[PDB]
Amino acid sequence: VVGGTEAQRNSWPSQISLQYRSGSSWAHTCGGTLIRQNWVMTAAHCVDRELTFRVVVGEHNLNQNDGTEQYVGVQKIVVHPYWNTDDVAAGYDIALLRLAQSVTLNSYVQLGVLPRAGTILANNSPCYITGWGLTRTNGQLAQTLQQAYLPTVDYAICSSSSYWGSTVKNSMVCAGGDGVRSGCQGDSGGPLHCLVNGQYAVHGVTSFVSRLGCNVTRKPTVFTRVSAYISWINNVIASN
Ligand SMILES: [Cl-]
Repeated sequence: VVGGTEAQRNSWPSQISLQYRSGSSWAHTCGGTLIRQNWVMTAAHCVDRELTFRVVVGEHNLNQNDGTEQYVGVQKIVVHPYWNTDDVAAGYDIALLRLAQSVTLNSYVQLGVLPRAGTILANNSPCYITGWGLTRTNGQLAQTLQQAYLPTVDYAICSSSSYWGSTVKNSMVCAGGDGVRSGCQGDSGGPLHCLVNGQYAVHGVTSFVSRLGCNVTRKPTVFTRVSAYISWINNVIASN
């Protein structure tokens, strides 16, 4: 997250840190949202590669005991079938991870509430992107979970030539684009909490940013629109 601030430890309990280990050490690579005690929603491009992944719930400081963390292995990766590796423009950047065992719910580990099927917000709707991603374009991951205010930018505007053009699809949600606040590498897969009638809900799954930089004026951060995949989500969970 670029242009954000350290979030209060327990403000976003469904946020998880998706980590992989190819070598001798675990490394945070993406974000994710806990949707079931044994299911985490993330972005397909975060898990269509590496071989070993683990999710950390109740996490805050990646480099220090917050004493509330729970580590668990990912048993199965269910990437959306229409997803095309290395192709965020086409969309379908979503995947469900089945955890090795269920995490224990508490104040710091709660399920994320998803918006009802087909729900889309009015332009400039308040949202908050959260994650441990780069705090500066080409920078480094954040040690403490960050949050940045990113109002939605509706499709009519986001798909306009000066913004994202045809690159954005209606199955995606755009937020931010003021040139100061944005998601950045490492936030991918994490949630975009957007107010729906006054209460937050995980409306997006961080998917991509401009190649010219994370914070780019008129280049809002793009996320997979959760409400476009409710049935898909329910189908996966009903397929084991
Ligand atoms: Cl990324």
